[PDB]
Amino acid sequence: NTASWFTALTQHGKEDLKFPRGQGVPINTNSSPDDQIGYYRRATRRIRGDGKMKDLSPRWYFYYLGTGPEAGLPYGANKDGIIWVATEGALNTPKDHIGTRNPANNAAIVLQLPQGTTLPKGFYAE
Repeated sequence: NTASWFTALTQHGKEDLKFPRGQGVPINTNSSPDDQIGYYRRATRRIRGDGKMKDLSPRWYFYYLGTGPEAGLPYGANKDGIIWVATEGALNTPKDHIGTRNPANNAAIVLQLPQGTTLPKGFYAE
């Protein structure tokens, strides 16, 4: 069982997450500037109060390029529930040296965005 290195973003609006070009990569003091490139993947949740199934707010998790459930997708590839972010100067190389997080070893890093970053409407961290 693998996981994202960071906590999720919650979606309250009716559109997909989209960061302006050059923003969206969470801060990680253990990574290099060459690493600040990846994708958010959407995870959906449904529960059952007696109206059968109820759709909860979808969450978005960040994975470095070349890692995670879509490790094989190249940067920019079009797929539902996958959005791409990168900081300027980051290399378009797989980040296999960072990999994914094993929850049995490390807790998730609190997702913090760089200074002056704008989240889309309805999106909130934790």
